[PDB]
Order: sequence, then C-alpha cells, then structure tokens
Amino acid sequence: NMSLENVAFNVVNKGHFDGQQGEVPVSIINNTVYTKVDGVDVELFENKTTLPVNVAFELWAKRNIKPVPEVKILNNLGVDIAANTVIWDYKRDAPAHISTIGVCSMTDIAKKPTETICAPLTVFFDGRVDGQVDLFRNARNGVLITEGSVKGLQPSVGPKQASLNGVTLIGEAVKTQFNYYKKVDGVVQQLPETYFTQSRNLQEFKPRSQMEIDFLELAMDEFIERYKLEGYAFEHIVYGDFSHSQLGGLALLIGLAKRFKESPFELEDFIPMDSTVKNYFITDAQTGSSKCVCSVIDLLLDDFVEIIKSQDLSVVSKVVKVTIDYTEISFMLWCKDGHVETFYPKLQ
Amino acid sequence: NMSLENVAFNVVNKGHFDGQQGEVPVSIINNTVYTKVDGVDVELFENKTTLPVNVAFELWAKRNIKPVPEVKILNNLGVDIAANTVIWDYKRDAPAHISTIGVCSMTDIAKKPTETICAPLTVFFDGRVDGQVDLFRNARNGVLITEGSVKGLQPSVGPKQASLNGVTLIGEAVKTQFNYYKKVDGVVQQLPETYFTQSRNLQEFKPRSQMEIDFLELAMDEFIERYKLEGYAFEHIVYGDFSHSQLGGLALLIGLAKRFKESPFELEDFIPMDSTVKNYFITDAQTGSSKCVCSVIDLLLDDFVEIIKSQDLSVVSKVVKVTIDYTEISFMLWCKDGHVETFYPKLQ
Amino acid sequence: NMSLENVAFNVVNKGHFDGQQGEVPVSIINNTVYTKVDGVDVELFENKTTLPVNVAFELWAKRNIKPVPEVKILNNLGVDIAANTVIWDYKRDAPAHISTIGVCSMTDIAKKPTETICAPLTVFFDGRVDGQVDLFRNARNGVLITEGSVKGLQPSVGPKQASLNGVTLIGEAVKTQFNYYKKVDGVVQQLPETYFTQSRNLQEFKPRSQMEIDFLELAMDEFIERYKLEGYAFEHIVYGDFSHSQLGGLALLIGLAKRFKESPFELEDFIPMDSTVKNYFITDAQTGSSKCVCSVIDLLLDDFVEIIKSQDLSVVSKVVKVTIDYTEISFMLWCKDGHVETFYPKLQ
Amino acid sequence: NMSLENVAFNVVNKGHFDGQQGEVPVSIINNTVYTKVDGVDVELFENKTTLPVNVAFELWAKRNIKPVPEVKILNNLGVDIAANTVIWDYKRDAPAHISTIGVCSMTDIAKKPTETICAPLTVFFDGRVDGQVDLFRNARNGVLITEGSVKGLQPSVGPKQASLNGVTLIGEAVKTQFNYYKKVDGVVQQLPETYFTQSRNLQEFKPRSQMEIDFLELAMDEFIERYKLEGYAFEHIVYGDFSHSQLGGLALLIGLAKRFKESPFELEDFIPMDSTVKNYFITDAQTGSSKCVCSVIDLLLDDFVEIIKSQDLSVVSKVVKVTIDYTEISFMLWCKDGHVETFYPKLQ
Amino acid sequence: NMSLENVAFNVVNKGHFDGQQGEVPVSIINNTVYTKVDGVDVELFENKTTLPVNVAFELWAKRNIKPVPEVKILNNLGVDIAANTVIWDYKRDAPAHISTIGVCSMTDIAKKPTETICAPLTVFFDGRVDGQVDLFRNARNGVLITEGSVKGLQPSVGPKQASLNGVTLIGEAVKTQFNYYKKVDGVVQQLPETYFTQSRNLQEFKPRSQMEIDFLELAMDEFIERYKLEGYAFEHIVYGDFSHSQLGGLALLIGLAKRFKESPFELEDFIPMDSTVKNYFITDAQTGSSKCVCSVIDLLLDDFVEIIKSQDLSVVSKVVKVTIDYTEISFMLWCKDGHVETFYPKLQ
Repeated sequence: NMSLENVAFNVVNKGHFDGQQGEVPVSIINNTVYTKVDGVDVELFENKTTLPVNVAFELWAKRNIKPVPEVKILNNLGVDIAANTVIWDYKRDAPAHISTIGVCSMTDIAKKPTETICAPLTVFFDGRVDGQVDLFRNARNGVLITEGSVKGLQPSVGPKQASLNGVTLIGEAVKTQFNYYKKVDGVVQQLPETYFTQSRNLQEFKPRSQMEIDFLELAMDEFIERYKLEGYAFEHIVYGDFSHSQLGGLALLIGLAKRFKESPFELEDFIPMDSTVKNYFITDAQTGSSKCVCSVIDLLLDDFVEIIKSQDLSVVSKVVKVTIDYTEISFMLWCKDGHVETFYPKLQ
Repeated sequence: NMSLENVAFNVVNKGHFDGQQGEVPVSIINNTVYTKVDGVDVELFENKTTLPVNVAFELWAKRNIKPVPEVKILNNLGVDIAANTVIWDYKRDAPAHISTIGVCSMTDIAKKPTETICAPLTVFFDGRVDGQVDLFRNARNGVLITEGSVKGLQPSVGPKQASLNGVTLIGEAVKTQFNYYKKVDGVVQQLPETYFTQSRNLQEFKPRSQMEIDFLELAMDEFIERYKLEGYAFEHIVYGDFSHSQLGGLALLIGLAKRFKESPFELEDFIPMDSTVKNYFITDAQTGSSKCVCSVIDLLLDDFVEIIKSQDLSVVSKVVKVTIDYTEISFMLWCKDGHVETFYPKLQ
Repeated sequence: NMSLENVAFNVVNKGHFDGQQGEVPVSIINNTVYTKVDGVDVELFENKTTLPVNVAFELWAKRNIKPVPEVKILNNLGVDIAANTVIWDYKRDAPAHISTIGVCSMTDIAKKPTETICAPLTVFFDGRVDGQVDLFRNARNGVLITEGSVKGLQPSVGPKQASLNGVTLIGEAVKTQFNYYKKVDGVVQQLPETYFTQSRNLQEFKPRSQMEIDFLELAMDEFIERYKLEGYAFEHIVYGDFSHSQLGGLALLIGLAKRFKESPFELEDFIPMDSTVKNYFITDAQTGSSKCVCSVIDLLLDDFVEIIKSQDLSVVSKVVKVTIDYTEISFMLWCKDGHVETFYPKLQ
Repeated sequence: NMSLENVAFNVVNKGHFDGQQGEVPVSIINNTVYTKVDGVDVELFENKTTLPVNVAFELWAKRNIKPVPEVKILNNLGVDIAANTVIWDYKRDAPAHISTIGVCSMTDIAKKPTETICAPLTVFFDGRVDGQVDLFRNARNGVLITEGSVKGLQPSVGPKQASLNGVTLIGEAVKTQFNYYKKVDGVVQQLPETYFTQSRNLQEFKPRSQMEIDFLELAMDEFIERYKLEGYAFEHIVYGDFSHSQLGGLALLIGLAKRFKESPFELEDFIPMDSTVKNYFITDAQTGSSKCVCSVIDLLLDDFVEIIKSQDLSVVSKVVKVTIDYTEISFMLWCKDGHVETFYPKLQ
Repeated sequence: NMSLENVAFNVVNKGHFDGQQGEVPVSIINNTVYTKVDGVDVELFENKTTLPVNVAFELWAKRNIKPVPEVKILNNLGVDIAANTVIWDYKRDAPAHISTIGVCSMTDIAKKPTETICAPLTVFFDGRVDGQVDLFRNARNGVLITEGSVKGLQPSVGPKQASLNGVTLIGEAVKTQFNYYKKVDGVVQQLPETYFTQSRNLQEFKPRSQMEIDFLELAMDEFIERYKLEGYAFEHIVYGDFSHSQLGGLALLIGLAKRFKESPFELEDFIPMDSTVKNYFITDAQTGSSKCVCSVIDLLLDDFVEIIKSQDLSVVSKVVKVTIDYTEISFMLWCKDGHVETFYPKLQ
C-alpha cells in the first residue's frame, strides 16, 4: 500500500496525500525529493527537518490540512503525539511531534492510540473525527478538542484562532474556536483560567479592540491620559525607550507594531519556533538602539491592562505569575514610590 | 579551452560566460561554487539542479541571455534539446533541457545539430543566429523561431511575450514576438489555431483589455450585466465562491488578482514549473475556505469569454478541448437547465 | 571553558555569545546546528560559509554586535584580521576575515595581537576597547578606529555610517563616525583625501542633499539646467539610456533609484559582497534593455558633480583616478568636442 | 559538564570517554569528527549511523567496553533500551538501541530507569554494576544479567561467549557466561530451554567438538557412517549440493567452513546485522552454483544432530519449532519414504 | 507496482529484485539506503554512483545475475544500452550504461527496444531470453550474444570467460562462451579476428599454458632459450627492468605476476574501470624503481609470442596494430640492429 512513489503521486495530483492510487518516478538527492515531469526533474519537497528526507516528505504530505491548534498551545498542554494525524509546525518547517500513531511506518510507535506504548504519552485527540472523543475517555493521558459539548465533561474555552495550513486565523466560514479537555493518569484535569495570545505579526498587525485602536492612532501622552494609565510606565514597557544604546522595555507586540509603521527595525528570531513568549534580537535602524534579548508577547491590550492594574505596587521587585496559553508565564515586576518602574517577561 | 576556473573568470567579470580568457581560483563545497576574492571565499552559484555542481554552473553561465520563448511553450511543442545554446528554466532554477549540442562537454550528445544522435530529437533552432534557419530545413524533427518571414514556409504567430533573463515581457526596445515553425520526421507541420496565456502574476497583475479593466474596477453584478454574461456562472468560475469550506471555482488568474487586492490568500505552487495550466493549493486567510487542487490559467478575459460563448449548453457535462499555447487543454463543462453550472481546467 | 554546547546555550538565552555558563543539547546535520527544545529539534544556525559548521557557528555567535566599520572599508585599508573580535560580513553571511586572534580555538593563529605570527598582518584595533590604542602603537602593521583624538597621531575622518548587526546607519543615539589610523612596517601612514560611498539601496533610497532632492523630484531637462550640467552627459551617465538593447551608462545608484520608482528592473548581484564599486547584471522589465556588467557606485550627487566638474575635457579618452573609501577607483572618461561623452567605473 | 570538545578530549587521551576534564578543538564536516593536532586536522570518528554525527560520536565514545551480551541475544529477548550504558553494535557500526537512559542529553528519554517513560520498555540491567539488580526488581519490563546467583530468582544460563569491543569470545581471564532474567509487566518470566549459536565465521572457523573435528577431517561418506547419520540428507543439508546451477541446502556454518578451505566462494551479507539466522547471497567461484537466499545458522554440530534425531519423519513436509538464542526458529522439514529430504531455516 | 519500499522488500528477502510483492520501511540518508529491522536501521546499499541514491538502488537490485559479458568487451563493441536488463559494472560499483530500456522509470528512455529513441543506440540483446534474437534482427544498431547457432547469421566466437556477480570465470556447470553478432545502421557487421585478454589479477594469477607454466617456474635466461626468444627483449618487455629509478617495460600481466611472488610492489589503479589496456602507477618497494604510467595487458603468453614473431624488425620505430577484445590496440615497436628494443601498449 504505502510507497514513496505513491506519496509523490498524491502530491503532484492532490497537493498532499489523499489516498489515491498511482505512482510517479522519484529521485532523491541533496536532501530534496524530485519527480520527473516530461523528462526533466522538478523539486517537490526540500527536507528542512532532522528526519530522513523520504520520511519527512511522507509526514509533510500527510499533514493535517484542517484548522488545528497552534503548536504553542499543544506544547503548553504537554502534547507528545497526535492520534492518526500529523500536526505540521510551519514555524520550524518540521513535524510538531517526534513519533506518530498509525500514520507513517517509519515513525509509528503504534497503529492505534489504545496500544500500550501510547499510555505514558499525552496523545492529542480531535473530536471532529469519529470515535476520537471515546478514545480520549479510555486514554490514560490525553488532550481533546471539540466544536461542541462533550457529555459528562466540563469544557475549557480555547483561543479564538487556529492554524489552517500554517495560516493563523479566526474562522468565519469554518470553526476555529474549540473546547479543550485534558486527562492525566486517567484523571480528568480542570484547566485553569488563562489569557490567550493573539498570534499576530508586525507587517500585518490589525487592532482587535477600541483600546488597541486608540493606541495606534493617538499619541503616547494622549493615550495614557484617556485610559488613566499614569504611573504604570507604559512609555517604557509598551512604547519602548530608544534614547539610549540599550533598548528599554518594549515587550508588547502592539508597541512594536506602532513603532514599525513610523520607523523600521530588525527582529532576529534566533529561535524560530512557536511559543507564547518570543525572544528577538532587535536592532533599531533609525537610532542605533539595540537589545540582545527582547522578550515579546502579543496580548490583547485590554488583557495586559487588566493584568497590570491587578498588581500590588508596594514592593521594589517581585515575581508575577500569569497563566497564558495554558502555561504559567513568570513576569518580573519592578516598582518605585508606589508606581511601576518596569515589567517584562523572562526567558523561560 | 574549456575549464571550470575559466568559467568562473567570465562570471565574476562578465556576469556570464562571454568567451574571455582568464582564470580565477575556485573551491567547490556544499553543492556551491566559490571563488577567492582578496583572501576570502565568495559564493558564485548554488546548484539547485539534479546535475553535478560544476556542470550546472557551466550551463547556467552559458545560458541564453536574449529574449527566448518561455519553457512552457517549448514543452508544449515537444522540444527536447536546443541547438548551440542553453535555455535556462528560471521557474525551476535548472536547465530547461537535459542534454546540449555543442555547448558543454559533460552534457553534449553532439557538437552540431546535424549529427546522427540528434535525429530522433526535436531540436530548437533560433533564426536570429546565422545558419540556424537552414539547419532547420535539414533537420528531421525541429522547432524554429524567427522575427520575420522564412522563404517557402508558412508561419505561425507565437505569443506576444518572451523571457529575457527570467523576466517575461512584451518587448518594446527589442523583439519578443516570433514566428514559429515545426517539422516532424522531415515533414513540416501546420501549427493549429491557438490561444496564448498571458504569463502574469498576482502581485503585479495589470489589465490588458477594456474588458479586463472593467472586471477589476466594476463590481461582480455590474460587470456581468455590461458584457451580458448572465447564465455563464462567472460568479463561481471567475470570481470564486468563498462561503463554504471547500473553495468553488476560481480558475482564471484575473479572478484571483481582483480577490488579492481586497483580501490576501496563500497559493502553494507545489509543482514549481512553467506550465500552461497551473495547480495551486489555496488557503483563504479571511474566511478559511481552501481547496487542494485549484487549476489556474491566465487567459485574456476576452479570450475566455470568446470560448465560453462558443459552447453548446444542452448537456449536463461534457469535455471541451481548447488549444492553448500550442497544446490541447481538456476542460470539463457542466450545465444545468441550459446555463453553465461550472467550467474548470483539469490536472493534465 | 569553551564548548559547542555552551555556545548554543548563549545563543538560545542571549541571542549571541555573552560568556554565560550553561549547556543545551546540540545535534549537527545538513550543515546546520540544531538544539532540542522540549523534545523537538530547533534550528539555530545554517552554515553559509566555507568553514566547518561548528566553527562558523562559534564565530557568528561571537560576532561584534557594536557599530563597526563596513567590510568594504576594512578591505580597502587592507585589514587581514581583527584583534580579539569577529567582524561578521552580512553581505556574504560569513566571517569577514579568515583567522582570529584570541577568539576561537579552531581559527586562532594567536591569543594576543602582539605575538610574532601577527607581525606581517594588518590587525584591526578598536580604540573603544581598553588597551587597543596602545596595542596599535606597538604593532608593525595595523588599522585603528577611535571616537575621539589620539595623542600624538594625526587622524583621518572616516565615513558617517557604520554597520550595526548588518544594518548600515548613521548613528544618532550611538557614535558611528570614527577616526582612522594606519601603520605599515612600524611607520604611521597618512591616509589620503577620499570620498565616501553612501551605502544605500534602491528600495529604501533616501536623498541626503538638496541636489539629490532636486534630482529625484525634478525632471531630467529641468535638473540639468538648474545645476548648469550641460555638456556632462548626465542623461546617459546618471539617468541611463534605455532606448537600445544594450543599456547605456547608468552608473550612479541615485539614477537607478529614480528609475525604479517609475519602472522596475532586475539587478543580479552576481558577486554578493561588500565593495566600493558594485557590478550588477541589469534587466529592464519595461523595455527589454539589458547590460551584463553595470558598474554602480553610490556617491553623494554633490560629490560626483564635484568630480565631473574637476576634469579636463580636451582628450578623446583617458583614465581618471579618484580615491573613494580609501582606495583608488580608476574611471574611464570619454569626451568629444569638449564635452563629456561617457564616464563609468571599471571592473577592478 | 558534557560537551563535544570534552568528549573529543577523552577520545584522544583515553581512546573513549573516561570522565576526564579537558577540551580539544573540534571541527565537524563530511559526517566526520576531526580534531586539530599540531595545526592539521585528524579524523576521530566517521559517522556510520542514522543519528547526527556529534551524537553518534558521543554514544560511541561512551560505549560499554566490558564483556556484554551479543546484540542478537538482546534482540531476541526484546530489549529496547539499556540502563545507564551503551551497547554498541559493531556489525552495523551503530548503537544497538535508539534511546538511552542517563547517558547522552540528545538521546536520553530519562536519567534513571525508574522514571515513568521507561516503564513500557524492556530495559537492560547489568548486575555487575551496583544497584542494577535491585533496579530490575522494581522495573516493569527488564532483562538482567549476572555472574552469580540472585537471591529469590530462578536463573537462565546464557551463552558461553560474549562481545568485548566487537570481538566475540569465551572469557578465560574474564567472565562471559551470565545468568539471564526477564520481567514482563511486573511478572518474572521463566526463560525456555534454548540452544545457543556459536557466533563463528568462515575464515577463523574452529571445531568445538569431536564430532565437529571428525566432520572437518574425515570425508563425507566416512563421517555419516561413523555417527550413523544415514537417511538424514546430511550430504545436502550440511555439505551442500554444488552440481546444479541452484545451490541446494548448505544451511550449517560448519558445512560452509569445510567447503571454503577447499574452494572459495562469495558470501554477500546483504543485511549486515547480528541475528540468529543469517541470510547470504552465495556465488560459488569454482562451479558457478549460486543461491539468492541461503539461510545459515551456526549451531554446534552435536546440537543439530540432537535436533534432527528428535523429529518424526512420517510427513511429507511440516514445520519444526526450535528455541535458539531465546527465540523460536521455525524450520521446514521435508521427508520422503521415512527419510529426510531437506531441512533448512526460513527467512523470519 | 514499482516502488522504493517494494524494491527494498525484495532485497531483504531475495538479495535482489525478484518480482515479489511486499513493502518494508525505508529511510534515505548519507547517500545510503537503510531499513528498520526490529527498531534499528540497517544499511542495504551505499550509493557509489553518480545517479540518485534511490535510482542506483533500484538498478543495482535489478542487475543481471546470470553470466554476462565483461564490461570492457561491451565497451569495445560500442554498446550504449542494454535491452530489458542491467549490466552492473563491479569495477566501478555502478551501472555499466547510463539509460535503460523497460527497467527503471527514472532511467528508462523506452519500454521496448523497438521504440524510436532506441534506434541510434547500440542496444545489447541476450539470445538466452525469448524474443531478443528476433528483436536484434529488427533493430538498427545492436550487439547480440547466443549460446548456439543463429539461423542466417555468421557468428563471432567470444571470450572463454564471462562475469557472474562481478566474478570473472570460465563456466563449467554453466555456459560463458557466447557467439557475438553486430549490426550497424541495419547492416550486419563481420567482426574481425581478435585476441582476447585473460582478465586475471596478480594475487590469484594462474598459468593457462605450458609456456606460461614454464615462464613462472623457470628462470629468465632458461625460459628465453627454451622457446627461442633471443632478440625480442623479453627481459625488458615481460620481466621488467628494476635496476634504475624509472621502471623499464613490464607490460604483460604475467611478468608482474612472477615479480609479485618474489617481491611486493604497489599498483595504483588510478582509473578503476574495466578496459583491455590498464594503466597503473607502480612503485617497487624492494628497489625504489617506479613509473607513473605502466600500460599493462593480460594476454596469453602464447598469443603475445605469436604477435611479436609476426612483425618486421627493420625499422627503428613504428606502430603495430593488433585487434584485441574486438578493438584495435595501437602498439609502439622499437627495434635496433634487427632485434626488438622495446614494445609496449600506448595510452589510448
């Protein structure tokens, strides 16, 4: 049944593996898969993974092409493997998980999730597929997503957005907001209250609240007065300090978005991966201000304002724990004379 | 005469092989050609082909840098090899043809096209080069292009555009529209009536007719009324249906061009090559609508309108054959109650 | 002390080597450095150099992240090696110099610049680092940069701009204009009068003088009259001739910048490196005019006007020598009937 | 602590990892580890594995250099991973097991065998190391070897021979015969009665019994008469039939050993690995007789005689199951008129 | 039908492709084919060819495993391609011919030899396979081998020996001497009278005539007298001159064979390929005599004696043409005073 030439047949005719019969000639060289079309070789897939070229080619061809959770969400929930599907990490151009379950013979540790080898693993189940909700009930450790209610299980509302072929979006003609469920050692877990990152980027940044709309349109002094943000160091934390050689603050993506429309700068994504907290080496082209490690998070500005207004400001410095994307992000809060000095995310 | 160090000499001084004498030091590593400039290695060429690095480097250096036919045209005409030149496929970043004739010692099957080994092959001749028109007369199988008339041979007008260093353009200070001629087994062939693709792209799409101008500026309902297109399913075929999870229709490049200026979308060119019919995996970022295989063709809208108005609409479904770029493209025409349901290009 | 796993620790936590203790797991494959993050491999660095992957990874991690001279300046001054730092060539994505001094064990020829092996080499010293000015006094061959005066040494003012993490800029919150000093065989050299290139690019070209502002806004005939440039062939040399198949002139970057905003064109940087004179294979998309070797230089228009008005125009053709970026650039000046025919930079 | 440069220090000074402090400079290229010795690079390790070069270098450096069970024995017992050691497969020049336990950060699934991830795996414990017997008692699945008695556990006597640095030997100044113990899902298993292969090769074949001594010294007809082997087809099964184009029988290594001293032949070990039954493509140089699949096993001739004399010969053909090296080897027994026609091992 | 995983199934079960159904998991890396056996990867084939790894793996698996002509014979006859089989060159560990006919989809230029593309090529036909003799009759250019008579065709007797799995042998239980036939442009050719090389090697050299037996057993002076070889410079041509720094003569393999049993020497086969005349760089370990280019041929000593006695010795130097292995070998004959000075094969 399964064969390399058959996988390439599906790619050239269906753009991915669709379970069609047929074979096309394949040549493998330079960590790349080629197929001969009318006597000339045409590249189909360049292996950017640590797996053998033919294996990653098969896993990429069999990737999930439906709206799926972003890898950072699955990582924060501790998912180790997916049930009968492949979650493709488009940030790394590699499969999001090492092993597979009933997908590819070279990476399979099992054919079905109920096998013994899958017991200590947090298997990801998709309720939109038949029988996977029931498989979640019988799994020792697992994470389940659904579009609607699950009888006898308390749900946790996930993010509004999901990944569709590497494009993060809030679905309009399709459903991207799921119900999340988790089991540990046979015991269903109650997921905590959590904020969610917006998963936006600088070039295509769009405001998602009237507070964010006012932040981008209005000036710094005018915005801080309107939302009564005196004493919270928004000039440093959000807008960023560019007067010195060392860049100060600038930890919210919306603050970088406002700056980029005025003046450009360089963001070095030295760990190209999906994470709730991103680390960038930033170099400002206009002034020369730079910082080796700029921890950046894309929170809705209303959510960040709700957090910063919810802290005690009578201590020089302390640790603030905030559950974001189902993981605890430890912040360092600095205060002086009852007002916020600085407030930034840490490495890990 | 021929040497690797001499080829690199021409590249660093002439940008390509110009037949100049001289040698520069060359080091080959990581499927890439380097040259030492003032004690440091500088990359000259990264081999993206299935040929050895030094051979593809020589063929790329000796590529034709004059306006030449697009590879899709040469493929549709069945060209297997070029006479004393190299047609470089910039879509694949590889030579458009396997073997050569009197160009590179490693790929040469012959020095001149009149040799015996070139008889069963469709050799491409360029009338702008001296003696190549006469060589075409004496060749068994061949394809000839000229700027003017050829005495005693009936011509076929080719496309307006040609490729100049990988840039498709309609020449203004240079001639890009050629006369085409073909011989099979010593017999001159009469090339059929054919449409020609426009070879445009989304980002730089420009209208080339008043009908195309009206299509991009006016709305869907207003455009269909002006050109009396009721009953031909232009809303589905050309404008595209985005209300469902499966994208419907959207097979003309001009329809994608109008959509992209409003909302962005992803086009996955999973077979990166020059072809009359292109296949894309499309993912709409705004709605979430997607389709694994979206057959796309860039016809002048007047040409597509002429075709769709030239069919019989009394059958549920049938095959429509249209000669485009000198090749037969088979379409699937669906009709209901005397009007067009859908109409799309097939795989191959 | 030094180790591959420790270097990767600094990269994932500090974006570069910062001298921190710690180790992260590293796997090397496909000429690329990977690290395991939560069970999956994440790429840290793809070796684009001719050095072993681990060595170039260490040198890139230890690159200088302060405003440093552009490589073309250091090359024109004959620098062979840097003292206790790594100048990273972002044009080639490789270290700007072969060997190192007290940086990396695999590339070190010495630990300190005063060793015997460093005597015949032009060592680069940075006065902003303690003791490097005094080390320059005791070096046989060397180049020194400072922000202020050096007691007992006559300075040479360098360019306004410097490179900060591969971004060329004129510093505003940091100092990018240095004083330059050079010694040959123990004898301090007097650097000649020189122009400086502006190191701009087409997409982000910005005028830096009222003459340049008038050049971009005004028309060709209107600009030549305002600055009294009749008889100097600015239509050909600066604006470029596109009426023929062979592109004529067009050797100043500002002339290409004005053209690109009107019509696009292709620039093939077939020697990707930092140099005072750049060579491009240009293909005009609008007209089809092209030229294999287009020598391009980015001089301030006032500087180029000062040069062209400073020549004798009574000879058919002769060589004009101009010291630019501390190197002699030989120009070919063609004149007819007392006016300039053409004037262009040569290869090397 | 752990580093690539530290591992290479141990290799150049101790031949393997000995836990010594120090670092030597290392360059990685061509899937090979090099170190600079007096200014020149010297190869330390060529990666013959499917793991990254640096990882296999660390695992090979930390391989077990004491007498350890042969890989075929561990595979037949279902061992998946070793506890705090590396069993190196010298037949494949690769580690015998995928993952490790407390050995290498890149391959470790756990630090100690008692962790949860090691529960479903058959972990190999070495009783000669402190605490590994007690760890076996508390492990869910495991295989244990000891030199002496284990209190409260019934032993299974293993082979006389063990592997020391890829050299199979019966220890004289060291102990190579161990007691074997196995647990499955917390339940200790009783290992069955089993024969053991001799693990010899053709070039260095030595007889290990007077029957084997008589087999090599005496002739075919003389040997069969002495041990009363009439009717068991030893001429075909053991001595081999070379009169026809297809080689017949010849399934015992001792039969090939006798033949090789007389006439040479080619053995293509097309699956180079340690297994109880080996498959060779044999081509006889003297006669031209060949056979694509010759299943070969190296049993003590007395053991094979004991087996063949313990079967019923009243059936045309049937399957005979024999437990060898703790695994069931299925044989095909063919008989005619109450005597053995042929008898050979199967594929798997 | 055809697939990489199916080919690997045949290799692990049949040692080569036998047309069996089944698939085994395959991983491709390091220009090598691996398969997973009991959880570990086992190497199946290391690509030593210039073809992609998977293609050479398929061609090697489908190689001809019957007695086939040696590659040097097929090359001298101008064979370009084989009909529905693969002649494997074991000297180069690569396929003997570039393209194939009805064998591998990636290398096939045609499915059957009667197609048009196979007309200008010298296709090799094997009369032992049904219909291949009749296909030879209808082929334009071809070479045919048979074991018996071919009706209506005059035969040419080939060598006594043939290659069986890279082992050259004179068949005893199988037929290795064939009848040779050749057609050029539809015209059957009469193959000339030719000698044949013995295709022996030094280590396993065996005399094949009483003259060769006397040559190895007797001394130099005694052998020349017995066969009346005075005046033919056999001391220099055959025995070799080792008294000087430049080795003199020594062009017959039998002369090197006699020397190697006495004293060892180094033979550098710097073009490792099958050819009638071999070129070796020889370094004598006993004396220090060496020669960069020693052209060596392995003729039966009786054949060389017949040749050298059939020449005119009245010219200082001239060219002697001898047809060996169906190709003209040009010799240089030097004579002085009516006796042979020297006589050696040339380069090509």
